[PDB]
Amino acid sequence: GFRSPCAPFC
Repeated sequence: GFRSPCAPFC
C-alpha cells in the first residue's frame, strides 16, 4: 500500500 503522512493530499 501507500500510506504517506500527507495522504491523499501532498
